[PDB]
Amino acid sequence: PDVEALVQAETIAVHAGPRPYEDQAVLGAIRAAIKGLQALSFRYEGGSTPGRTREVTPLGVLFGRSNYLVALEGKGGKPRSWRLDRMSDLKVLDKPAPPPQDFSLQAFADESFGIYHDEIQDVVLRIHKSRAEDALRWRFHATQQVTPEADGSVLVTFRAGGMRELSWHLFTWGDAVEIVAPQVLKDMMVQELREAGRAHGAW
Amino acid sequence: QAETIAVHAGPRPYEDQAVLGAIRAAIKGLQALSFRYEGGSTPGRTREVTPLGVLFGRSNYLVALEGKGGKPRSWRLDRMSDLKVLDKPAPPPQDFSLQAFADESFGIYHDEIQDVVLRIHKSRAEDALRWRFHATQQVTPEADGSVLVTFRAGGMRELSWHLFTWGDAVEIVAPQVLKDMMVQELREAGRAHGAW
Repeated sequence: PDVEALVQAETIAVHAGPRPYEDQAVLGAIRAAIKGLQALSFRYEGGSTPGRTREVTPLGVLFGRSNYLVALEGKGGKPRSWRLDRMSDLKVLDKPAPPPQDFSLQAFADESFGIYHDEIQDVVLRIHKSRAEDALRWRFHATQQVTPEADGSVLVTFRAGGMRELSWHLFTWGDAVEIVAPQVLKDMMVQELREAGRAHGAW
Repeated sequence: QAETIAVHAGPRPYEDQAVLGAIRAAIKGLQALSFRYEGGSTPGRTREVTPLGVLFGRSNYLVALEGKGGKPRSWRLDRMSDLKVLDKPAPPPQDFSLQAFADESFGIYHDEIQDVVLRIHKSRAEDALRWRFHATQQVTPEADGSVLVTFRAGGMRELSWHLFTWGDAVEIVAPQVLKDMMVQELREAGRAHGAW
């Protein structure tokens, strides 16, 4: 697999700065369930039925600042991401739960910057010349294409879901990023900026 | 494929997979690691270290110590090259913790250490209780259901970026430098994106 995932799974790498409290016992239960080809049950403090017990076929773990279990809930259910920081009362069931042989975990991981895989967006950004070199060493997405423009800017294009999380990241680029598309990313960014600007007394 | 781990999509630095592989092999084998280090005091010099772990973030770092009795410190992955796993013993210090290093003073950040005081609105208080802002943090319920979060840390720039992810649910009580930074970044990004 990706070495970036490997070193985090092995606790050789940590994400600096604020992040969820996460219990290594939860990861151990998931790994044991996957290794044994067994079903996994847990209490999920999220979604419509908070505190309810869910039984899933676990498929893998997505590693990042927050970690996610990818799993199918019930025959006919789709691959879905569950945040590890909302999972408790893990039980490795004494029941076989074979995964599909077509599913690509790393393909699934790249569909979205967030929890939901609903609408993939065609994202187009323009990074101003002052940050252009940084942009050339920056991994926005696995699918990205970077194009130098005539004035020293770089265009960055990629396809992904998860616009809220992406707009949080774009804040870190300051005034050096222009959002070219999609409109929903512009509107999300502007609404978040107005909310936070009012709250902090920026204007 | 039998793939059971993956990296969540998230914008992040380019990272040389070979470099992480060499660091991981050195750490698992309890072996020393050598590399050319760009910049710093002796640019381009070959350094030999006891490797300890990796930090992901705004930039990626090796955590490692140099020389007998050396103190753990950070090295930028993007200034490292010519990695070699050596056949010398390099066990970690008996008291070393990667997560503690991640939170320790001047481990990666260079600004002044601040007393951070935040108030988080009731609508996100449950989330704040399950959130690890810093190892030194204390969270205190207020009578109106909000929570107070206090901690002592550097890295105000990175912290202000993270606070943007809490929206209108976080009030910065202190330090003033964090307030000012937050406001300046909001005004700049707001003007750039057309929000005011």
